[PDB]
Amino acid sequence: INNSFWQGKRVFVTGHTGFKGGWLSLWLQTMGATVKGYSLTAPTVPSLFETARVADGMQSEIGDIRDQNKLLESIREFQPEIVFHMAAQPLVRLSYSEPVETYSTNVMGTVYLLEAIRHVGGVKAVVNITSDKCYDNKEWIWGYRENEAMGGYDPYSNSKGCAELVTSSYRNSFFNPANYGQHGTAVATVRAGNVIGGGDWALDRIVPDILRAFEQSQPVIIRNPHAIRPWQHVLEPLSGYLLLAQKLYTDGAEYAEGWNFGPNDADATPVKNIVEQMVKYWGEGASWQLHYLKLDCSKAKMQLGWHPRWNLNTTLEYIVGWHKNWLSGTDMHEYSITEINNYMNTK
Amino acid sequence: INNSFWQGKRVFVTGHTGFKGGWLSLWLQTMGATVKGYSLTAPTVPSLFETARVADGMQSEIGDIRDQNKLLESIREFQPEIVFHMAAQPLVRLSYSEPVETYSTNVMGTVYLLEAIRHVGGVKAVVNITSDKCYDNKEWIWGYRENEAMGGYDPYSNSKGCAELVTSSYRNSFFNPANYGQHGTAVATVRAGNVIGGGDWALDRIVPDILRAFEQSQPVIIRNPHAIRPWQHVLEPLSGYLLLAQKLYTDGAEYAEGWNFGPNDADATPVKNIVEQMVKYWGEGASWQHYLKLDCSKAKMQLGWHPRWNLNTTLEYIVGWHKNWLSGTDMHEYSITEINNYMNTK
Amino acid sequence: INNSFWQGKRVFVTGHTGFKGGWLSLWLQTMGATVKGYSLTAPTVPSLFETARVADGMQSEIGDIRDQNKLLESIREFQPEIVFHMAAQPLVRLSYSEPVETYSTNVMGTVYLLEAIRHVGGVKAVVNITSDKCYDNKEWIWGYRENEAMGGYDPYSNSKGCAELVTSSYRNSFFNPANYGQHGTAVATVRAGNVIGGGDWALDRIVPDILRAFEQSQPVIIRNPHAIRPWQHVLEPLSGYLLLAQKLYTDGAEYAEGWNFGPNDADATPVKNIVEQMVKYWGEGASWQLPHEAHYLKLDCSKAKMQLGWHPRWNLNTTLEYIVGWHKNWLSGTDMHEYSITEINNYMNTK
Amino acid sequence: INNSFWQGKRVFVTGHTGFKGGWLSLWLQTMGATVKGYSLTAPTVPSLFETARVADGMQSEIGDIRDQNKLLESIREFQPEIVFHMAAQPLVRLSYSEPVETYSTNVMGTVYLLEAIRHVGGVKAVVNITSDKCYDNKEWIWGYRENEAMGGYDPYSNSKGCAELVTSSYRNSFFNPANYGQHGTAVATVRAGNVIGGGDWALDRIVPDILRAFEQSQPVIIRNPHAIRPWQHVLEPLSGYLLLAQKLYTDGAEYAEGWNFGPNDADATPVKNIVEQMVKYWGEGASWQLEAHYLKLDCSKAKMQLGWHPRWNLNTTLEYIVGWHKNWLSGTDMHEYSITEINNYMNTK
Ligand SMILES: NC(=O)c1ccc[n+]([C@@H]2O[C@H](COP(=O)([O-])OP(=O)(O)OC[C@H]3O[C@@H](n4cnc5c(N)ncnc54)[C@H](O)[C@@H]3O)[C@@H](O)[C@H]2O)c1
Ligand SMILES: NC(=O)c1ccc[n+]([C@@H]2O[C@H](COP(=O)([O-])OP(=O)(O)OC[C@H]3O[C@@H](n4cnc5c(N)ncnc54)[C@H](O)[C@@H]3O)[C@@H](O)[C@H]2O)c1
Ligand SMILES: NC(=O)c1ccc[n+]([C@@H]2O[C@H](COP(=O)([O-])OP(=O)(O)OC[C@H]3O[C@@H](n4cnc5c(N)ncnc54)[C@H](O)[C@@H]3O)[C@@H](O)[C@H]2O)c1
Ligand SMILES: NC(=O)c1ccc[n+]([C@@H]2O[C@H](COP(=O)([O-])OP(=O)(O)OC[C@H]3O[C@@H](n4cnc5c(N)ncnc54)[C@H](O)[C@@H]3O)[C@@H](O)[C@H]2O)c1
Repeated sequence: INNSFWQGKRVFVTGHTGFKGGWLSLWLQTMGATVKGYSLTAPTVPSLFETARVADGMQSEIGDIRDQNKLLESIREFQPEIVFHMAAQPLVRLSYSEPVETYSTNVMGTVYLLEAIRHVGGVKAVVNITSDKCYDNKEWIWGYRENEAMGGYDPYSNSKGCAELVTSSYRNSFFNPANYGQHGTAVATVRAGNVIGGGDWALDRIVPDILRAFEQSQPVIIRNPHAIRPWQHVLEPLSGYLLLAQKLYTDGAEYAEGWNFGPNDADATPVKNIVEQMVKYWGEGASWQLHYLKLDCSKAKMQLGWHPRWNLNTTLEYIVGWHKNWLSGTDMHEYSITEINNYMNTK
Repeated sequence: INNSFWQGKRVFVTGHTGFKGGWLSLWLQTMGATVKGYSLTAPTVPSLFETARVADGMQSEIGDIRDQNKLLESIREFQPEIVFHMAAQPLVRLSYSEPVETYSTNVMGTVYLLEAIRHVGGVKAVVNITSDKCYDNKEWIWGYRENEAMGGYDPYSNSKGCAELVTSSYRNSFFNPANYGQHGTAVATVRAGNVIGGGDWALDRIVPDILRAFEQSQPVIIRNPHAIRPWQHVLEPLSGYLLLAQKLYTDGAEYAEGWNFGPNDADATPVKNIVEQMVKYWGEGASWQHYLKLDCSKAKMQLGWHPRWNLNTTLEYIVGWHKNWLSGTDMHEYSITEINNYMNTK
Repeated sequence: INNSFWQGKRVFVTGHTGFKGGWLSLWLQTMGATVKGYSLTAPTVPSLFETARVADGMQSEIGDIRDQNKLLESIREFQPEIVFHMAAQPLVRLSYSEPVETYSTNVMGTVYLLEAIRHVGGVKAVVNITSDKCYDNKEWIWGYRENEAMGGYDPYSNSKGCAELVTSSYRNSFFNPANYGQHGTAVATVRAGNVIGGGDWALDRIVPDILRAFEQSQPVIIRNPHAIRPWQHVLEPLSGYLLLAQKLYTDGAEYAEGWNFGPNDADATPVKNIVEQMVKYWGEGASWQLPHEAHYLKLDCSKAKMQLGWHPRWNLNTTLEYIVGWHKNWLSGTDMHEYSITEINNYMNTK
Repeated sequence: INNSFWQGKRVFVTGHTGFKGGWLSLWLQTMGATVKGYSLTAPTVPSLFETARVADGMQSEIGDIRDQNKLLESIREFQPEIVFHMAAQPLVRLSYSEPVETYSTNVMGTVYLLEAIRHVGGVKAVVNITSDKCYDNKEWIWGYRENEAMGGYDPYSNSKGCAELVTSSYRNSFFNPANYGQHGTAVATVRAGNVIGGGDWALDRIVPDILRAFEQSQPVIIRNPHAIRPWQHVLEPLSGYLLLAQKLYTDGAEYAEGWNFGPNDADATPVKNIVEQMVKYWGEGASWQLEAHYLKLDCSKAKMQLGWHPRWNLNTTLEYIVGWHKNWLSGTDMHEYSITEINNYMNTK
């Protein structure tokens, strides 16, 4: 991550009012980038957006990505050189009760974003965040490789598989490598999941639910204790997104493809483990009661020189620290900035 | 194809004002089905819709499939037991010019249709027409199998790949074969391409262009003489769609998957040959100056489906249909007889 | 198939005393090629080898392909420009009772043949006959494509999958396309199955057994009347082998890969129908008396069609008519050497 | 790995005179197994076989696995319950000049072994060592999964792909999990590569050559400083082989398939760093002079179904390599030293 590269860059971020978007926006701000965000009002209360004062250091616009023209104008007005598309209906459970809204937001929203970029021009790098769930689920023990089939069982997962197809076609049709000397836009998709960190209040997700139980000194009710997942601190995939954006900007079409970001497998553990480790780090008032989808990230490692930095223990520790600070009244804007620095200064 | 099965069935057809939709609607009408169509105004002039008087024997509604509520009510008002979704922005060329409209129409339109079916209830069989182009193109000599990856280069092809994904998720989430005893809806997708026949006036389409030249007693100049495409008369895939619909209705979820329909590879012919045959079929006033394919073993083995007309026969009927159109023949009755001739084959 | 091309070509054929090998040898002879065969004594009595006088118009050597040096010498002595490797333990049933012999014959036999070719030099085209059974069986309704995985359940099928691997490695290591300008050898494998025709006296094979029944005016007993197999007249895949050989010779490494040869699936006919058609072609003295399979092994032959311009010539009915004809002429005492030559001519002249 | 399980077990090991075979034989001996080996004379001088006195505590037979009858009689005489097939022509380079012998040894040798087992009867577990190179090489960045295509460019790699096919057919035809209740034989294949450790004197091998230079106090000349290979101490895959053998014996056909064993990719290190660490570990007298992918395996199956996992990172492994070699040079009893190394491994985590 080259701080000097980000200084002064005009970066447009959809979904800046969310969990991942907030951390990314804060990170970009600390590196001196000129950032503009486009999202609906923060999805939860509390929210990282408000607690870490994400809006104060950037141009923040509230809008629906399904509003094709409003989005077009937002990008035209800003003239970004780099775009991170993170806005989406991210909940599986909810996708079952609101499938239409999930497809319109995740598929058409992506179409409208790419169309805006196509017409506005000048965008050098586009990083479209889809999901680790975009892959046709084979229900096997192996991590998915980027060249495998897109799909998805539930509307959310499937809409992300569709978003991947959309990005592929837009790239081939309007941002083709052979014509890169003309349009100059390098478009890529990034696939990652099981993101955890301080500031995520999407309760239905395990970690946020755990932290809420702990704060109330009430036992957290674990659904599937034996469920194994590849947990990773939110800054891990984000570091990959930033690294990729840099390569897309400076090197070009060579990196305009799909990319997996995830933790080392030897790190993955069952939810039972996560909770137990967290209980220890938290201390008093912490208790509980009662194959797997993963990605092969050899491509990011071999072609981007990417690698995670924090093991699960370090990650869970930072989580407890962040949440306890928030509860204690600490300035979470500065605290979050320091967390980014700690990550950045970890080698 | 049980002529008796279709009698009285309430069939809803999106895209009934188009080429394939018109032939399907006419076919359903001749078999005694109660048909309702939902489409935008016929895409061309002339059109099979008007020339073959498709609307006469059915309920015809003009509406946009992107209008979620209008579609919902149209289906609720009709209470169909069988649905054929054929409405879509079908042009590759146009998709490069209007990518957004292509995705909204082909992807969201399919989403709105399935959502309507989900809420209205009572639908027993759903046949969603996607495209032979829904497959991620490996650009090889082999015909694609139904279990291979979805994708698509251009917005049109890609939107069809997306439509396949959408249908798969809706089926798994809301019309799961495991819960068939509850919802009773068998949902499938059908993949076919290179459809030709009398009554198609889409521009830039090879066959229609050849006829456009003939009717103008002007020589047609071909640009790709060696190009091979698995051409098939429009009634060939439609017969497969009807056969599948019957199976979905009577047998159920066992057939709720994706299905390829296409001609036998041995029937594969280059355009130069196609032009020659057509010139010979037309007569005076006619002159001139790997490839994507599908493996249809599944339709054959599980549906007992199989093509009926070789390319020659198809080209002959194409010329017959068109020359008759120019001659002032009643194309509604002529088209009905064509369907009967097809049904009689074998 | 260019008859002119074969005139004077030195062709070495292993398995010339067998069913497919005999028809191929006879075909090569009629086109003026100088042929030498290397096989064990004909596998059955009667045999096409003896009934059609296969040896009379060629050099016929009896030897085991598992005898590395004897095979090397037989080849070095002959200096062939074209080689067709058809010798193998071809029975699945037997492979269960003699797995070791199956592997030694099909795998090491192929290794010894390729090694001999490597050292003798001068060979321009090598066509190694493996089997339609070389593919890892996915138990599905689709025809296999040449780029799919090799394997095999039983020792025979598996040994053929191994023969494919062996040929691939020998080509990559010693007959690499990148070095064609030096060695000049174009090596390929051909995959085909369900071959039928006059002159096959293998045991427990439906067509031959049907003829044996007709032969003794005994009703032919049928077990699974619904059984389907992509049957093809022996000359169909052989025409493909010859076409490929010519291309390997004249064009080179461009064709040094694996190739599928089979009939059109539209030709797929169950056994009951087959028996019925043969009963009709046979006439007086023919009759017949009585688990289902969801799928049957088949091949996708788009590659041969597109890249070689290959195409089958006879539907099953036509083929069955020729089968019955060949048999009764044999039974009547007809000169089967000349009869078989005419059959080859009829095939070449078809269309 | 259950020491009590191995006590008294009759284990037959082909290739016991080699590098991997010697360590495995020593390991089996320390756990109380009754071991018999069948190999050609040790391939090198020096050899682990002689230096670590591998033959002392076992029945050692010298024979060619291409001698179908001799191998048959060797197995019949011993009546093993567990068999580890490690004998093979393991060199890629040699396979180019001797392809026939490579195929005869690796393919027919495997056929003869399985045929012997088929007829002798009583064998409960068979672990056939093939190679990480049995996979059709796509030349990509991803680790191969057990369900992917067999193949191989060179005769050695290809012969291992063939050995996999042979084992699959023999299992399906004669040791089918469907009638395990009859034959009682659970047959599996194990795929692993880039094995390093004390006692390997194979020629033209990076680690052994580094030690050859160090032992002569001469700089080692490095020609491929950036080359990366999933190096692993010899005891790592062997622990997997032993664990699998136990499961095949006790649980049965459920484990009669192919299995990958390798190090974690996060452990991937280029030869330059390897030479550096080794120079540091050796000390006085050690010195050196100066593609976008590499063949690797996905070992999720071994992890998930066998509960297997690597125990030593590369650094720990290199330290033990240097230690083993320096002790050998110092006149240390390498039989006891090697036994202790096995114990150290068993004690890890
Ligand atoms: N957190 C994870 O574990 C995980 C796993 C896979 C994928 N993702 C993806 O990462 C992105 C960020 O997810 P997150 O965890 O921060 O979720 P989040 O809910 O905290 O953030 C989602 C953002 O999307 C915006 N948004 C949603 N619908 C919108 C619409 N119609 N118009 C405009 N903005 C809209 C929201 O306002 C919000 O800022 C999403 O694309 C999500 O699918 C997250
Ligand atoms: N004809 C072919 O060769 C071929 C090949 C592949 C796929 N298809 C598919 O078959 C179907 C029929 O194609 P066709 O050749 O008859 O084309 P067509 O253009 O003649 O018919 C298209 C129909 O779609 C309807 N439609 C389009 N957009 C609509 C919208 N927004 N709202 C409502 N109705 C709308 C039109 O009114 C028309 O009736 C399409 O789904 C097409 O993608 C056809
Ligand atoms: N006929 C089919 O339907 C079919 C299907 C797949 C593959 N094949 C393959 O085609 C080839 C020809 O089969 P076929 O039907 O003519 O069978 P066949 O039994 O009539 O001919 C086999 C030939 O192999 C020779 N042979 C066998 N073992 C030998 C050995 N050790 N040394 C030397 N020669 C030996 C025999 O002498 C004989 O000439 C074989 O490779 C067979 O596996 C045939
Ligand atoms: N060491 C590695 O990195 C690696 C990588 C892949 C595969 N392997 C496989 O692991 C096994 C052990 O290899 P290794 O490193 O110990 O090699 P090695 O050369 O040290 O041992 C090979 C053993 O094979 C025996 N052998 C060879 N040919 C024989 C024959 N014809 N008859 C009887 N015995 C014969 C030798 O006598 C020796 O004991 C082999 O199967 C090899 O292919 C090793």
